[PDB]
Amino acid sequence: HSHGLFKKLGIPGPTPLPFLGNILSYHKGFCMFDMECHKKYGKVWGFYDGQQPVLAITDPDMIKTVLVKECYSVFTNRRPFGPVGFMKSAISIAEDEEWKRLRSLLSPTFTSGKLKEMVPIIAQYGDVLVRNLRREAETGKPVTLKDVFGAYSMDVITSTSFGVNIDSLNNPQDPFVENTKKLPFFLSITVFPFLIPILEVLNICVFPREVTNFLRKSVKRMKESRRVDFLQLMIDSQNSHKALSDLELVAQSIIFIFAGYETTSSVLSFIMYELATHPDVQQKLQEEIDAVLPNKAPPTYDTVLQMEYLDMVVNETLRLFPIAMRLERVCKKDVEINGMFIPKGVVVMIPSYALHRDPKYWTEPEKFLPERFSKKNKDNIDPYIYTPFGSGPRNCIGMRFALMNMKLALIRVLQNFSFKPCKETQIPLKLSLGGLLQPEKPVVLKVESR
Amino acid sequence: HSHGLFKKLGIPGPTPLPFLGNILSYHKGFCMFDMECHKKYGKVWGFYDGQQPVLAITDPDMIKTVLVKECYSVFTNRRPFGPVGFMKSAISIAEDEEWKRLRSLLSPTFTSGKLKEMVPIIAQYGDVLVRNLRREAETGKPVTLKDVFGAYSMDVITSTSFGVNIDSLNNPQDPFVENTKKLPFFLSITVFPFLIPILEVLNICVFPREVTNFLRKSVKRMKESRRVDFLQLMIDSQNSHKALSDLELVAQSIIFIFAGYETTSSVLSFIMYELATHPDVQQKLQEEIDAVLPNKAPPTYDTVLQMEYLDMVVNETLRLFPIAMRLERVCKKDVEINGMFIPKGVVVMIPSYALHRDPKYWTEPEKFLPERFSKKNKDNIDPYIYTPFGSGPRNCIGMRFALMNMKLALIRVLQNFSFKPCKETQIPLKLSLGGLLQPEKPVVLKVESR
Ligand code: HEM
Ligand code: HEM
Ligand SMILES: CC(C)(C)OC(=O)N[C@@H](CS[C@@H](Cc1ccccc1)C(=O)NCCCc1cccnc1)Cc1ccccc1
Ligand SMILES: CC(C)(C)OC(=O)N[C@@H](CS[C@@H](Cc1ccccc1)C(=O)NCCCc1cccnc1)Cc1ccccc1
Repeated sequence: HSHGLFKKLGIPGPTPLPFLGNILSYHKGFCMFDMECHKKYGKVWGFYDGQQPVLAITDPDMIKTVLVKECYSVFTNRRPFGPVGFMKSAISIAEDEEWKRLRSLLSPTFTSGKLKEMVPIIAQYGDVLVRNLRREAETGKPVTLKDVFGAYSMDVITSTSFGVNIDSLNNPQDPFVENTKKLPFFLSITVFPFLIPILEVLNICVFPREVTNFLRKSVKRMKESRRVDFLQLMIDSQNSHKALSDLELVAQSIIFIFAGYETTSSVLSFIMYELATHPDVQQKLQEEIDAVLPNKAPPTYDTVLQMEYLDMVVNETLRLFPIAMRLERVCKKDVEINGMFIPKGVVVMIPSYALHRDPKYWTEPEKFLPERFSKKNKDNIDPYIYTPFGSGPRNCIGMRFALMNMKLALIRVLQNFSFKPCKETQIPLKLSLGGLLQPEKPVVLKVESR
Repeated sequence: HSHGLFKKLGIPGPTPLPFLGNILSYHKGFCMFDMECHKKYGKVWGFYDGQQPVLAITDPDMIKTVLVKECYSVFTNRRPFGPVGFMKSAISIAEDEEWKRLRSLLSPTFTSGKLKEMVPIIAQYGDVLVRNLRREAETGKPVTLKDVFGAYSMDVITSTSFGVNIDSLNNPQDPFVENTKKLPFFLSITVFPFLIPILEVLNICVFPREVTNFLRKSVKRMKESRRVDFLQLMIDSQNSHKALSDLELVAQSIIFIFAGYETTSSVLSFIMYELATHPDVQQKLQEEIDAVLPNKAPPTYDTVLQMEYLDMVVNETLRLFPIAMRLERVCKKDVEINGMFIPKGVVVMIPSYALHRDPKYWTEPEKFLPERFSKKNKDNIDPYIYTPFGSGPRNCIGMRFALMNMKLALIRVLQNFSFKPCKETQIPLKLSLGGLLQPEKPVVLKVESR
């Protein structure tokens, strides 16, 4: 019963168990599962998330066909998941013409011109991050990066998307911060996908109605009271053609809070762990920042893009830690791409974590070597093997904003502080075996003032 | 032979002559021909440009279906014309997926953010226009508007699209101005459409190879030597997906020189004729400009959009003089829209001039009444009866730039000069019976200094 698909197609893979499929192999998580399957089976393999067949591909030509060439026609939507409730209008969750409509209505929001207008706002809380770090640096005590970076990442969101100016580390009782931090169920949905329609008619949603109703009623207070923020850029858009609905506008805001707060703060903790365990990379980066920005000059939009070694450090960290881990597209038609037939309903998956650490494409893939992305070596990197933001029409729409936000934080922090490991700094860093790419133990480092 | 199409469909219209069709009725031009056909036949009618059937529509619901609803699927391209040569890659001439590709690659070029960056450049030559007008104002002599406005409109193009700073009125020998002013055949093509492929294989083009080869070799001098100009915004775009080709990039530049130089200068001459023949409209506009910009303050992007009466004067002039005169779409499939069958190959036409002067939609349509577009009355205007920039996915892509350019010129001119008619001022203004909406005799007015 649906477990003989890859058997008939002649595709290798682990033998699935009834009902469960291959989900028991997730005990070490999927990044360790994708690496093992990439070795035992080769270029392609197939497993089952319960009854859902998943076809993994690693050929760069075939990846380009799925992500770019046959996107609008075949591989348009991602794996369906629920219950979402009213959040079906989210751009990352929307499907077919509904997504292509929202992707068009939100594309001008992420241009370089709008991002350059957001830099003064993002740089404002970079100084707040330094002041909070200095209070932890002048008092000798190891700092938890996920708490000090999460406070910064939240500060950027509340202003760049709603204009609410809060010091999350010093103002927790503000209704916005208290609700945006709210903010076993999912492995059950993986094995019980026939219970998603039950939770939808029961009005259960993966987001608590506490936060959504607050954000829905907080946005209408901001909309009816009213710039440079994502909210105003979406209000001006509603003034495919059919304009952004009121409910759709709030659904996109919540998606921007999830990614911006948790991706930006988690990658910064990964970067600072690599910079602390490699003092040579941190010193060379601090020398480039001081050369471009002397006398601790404030970073601007142009000065950030001028730093090449900073971009090399960010790109190398995203290679070791691609937080998305996997890229997925649902096959909607019986299509044959690159001489391989893919039936309808099969979930095509790209193991980004496994491809980023593949020794056949990277020399010493486990080492932190920023020289891979130097201007002399960046050309020999396949853009479909290294996909930290995906690829194609449905790649990360906030790639430029996320890169600009993290670099503005790293510049202002490395201008004032040098980071060194502690005795309790878990070296080497072990990744969590859950559903999010995060360190097992939180990263703790010693912050010293320059 | 192809002259019995509207006869079979039951569509009224003038009886066509063999070979010629109804082109002999163009002796008074098409705007007088569209008005007469709108009266004798009613809401729809059909005539023949030689052997080419042309179906005219005036119903606002059916116009929306052609221009917006059934654009990408049916009414996508305009009437084919030649010989164009390498200019087939022009966005206004491109067809089907080629146009939709160029429309996407050039859409971010015309955003409000890029236009706001062009205002300091456009406002620079507004002062040049005042200095040249003052030299003609201090010496009492009637000024020809088409020569003083054409000098300004050319000055805006050479800078906003290539960065070349020239005073066209004072520097005619510059290779750019001398070539951009270079810059019976077409009625023959209308009756002889089977000679277009002959001129294409003979390498004859509607543009002289003198200018095109110069512009093609002048752009490559500018490209290989290198901001804020249309050229750089297109160079950054090439750095549908498949990037702007080198030849395609030059073809779009020539199209921008045609529209920007000749539309902007011709509408300004129409506006100043209406302001001179209506001193009350000119005084009220000069009072609004002085109220927003006291002490002859320079106009900015925000201060231009703040002037409502200035927008009312511009919109009313474009009603009396829609320079495009007609909107045309080629019917590519046998489609039935709004209960009317339209065969394949028929040219659907929207008589913008006739609709703008239709007494059934406008009270006293021949009078210059800017109060029609007031904020209290602008709501009762159908956006598919008043189409000075077209409508739908293939409307005027430079609408915002053209409106901002003309208003910046009117503000800086009306800040320093008051315009009064002369004895040789042809009142009332008679339109030319040619192919371009221009006054028969050039508009001459008296310029006095404030
Ligand atoms: C280090 C930071 C980030 C990384 C590495 C990252 C990575 C990714 C990846 C891999 C995808 C899927 C691409 C694909 O399926 O081909 C994605 C999608 C997306 N990302 Fe990000 N992201 C980051 C931060 C952000 C931020 C700050 C935003 C702010 C709005 C954002 C908004 C989105 C959206 C809306 C989508 C879905 C787009 C669509 O489905 O059309 N991401 N991101
Ligand atoms: C008073 C000034 C102008 C007026 C009234 C005007 C009007 C129009 C109209 C009526 C159309 C056809 C719309 C349709 O077929 O539905 C058009 C097309 C177009 N206009 Fe303008 N125009 C003006 C100036 C400009 C300027 C300054 C540019 C600068 C680039 C420009 C670029 C274009 C282009 C590229 C197209 C064709 C777009 C396409 O085919 O996709 N126009 N214009
Ligand atoms: C672990 C498990 C697979 C059981 O579960 C999920 O991880 N489930 C997701 C569902 S679909 C998601 C789209 C998306 C998927 C994968 C990677 C990026 C994006 C979505 O809709 N938004 C995500 C927010 C935007 C973002 C995040 C990270 C990087 N770039 C952008 C995740 C999800 C769903 C709903 C709300 C938040 C997160
Ligand atoms: C009088 C007659 C019909 C025999 O002839 C033409 O009038 N022929 C045109 C051909 S198609 C044109 C697209 C277009 C058509 C009509 C109105 C606007 C645009 C084109 O391609 N570009 C035009 C330049 C952009 C522009 C102009 C005016 C207003 N807004 C934008 C005109 C033409 C062709 C080639 C080069 C220049 C002009």
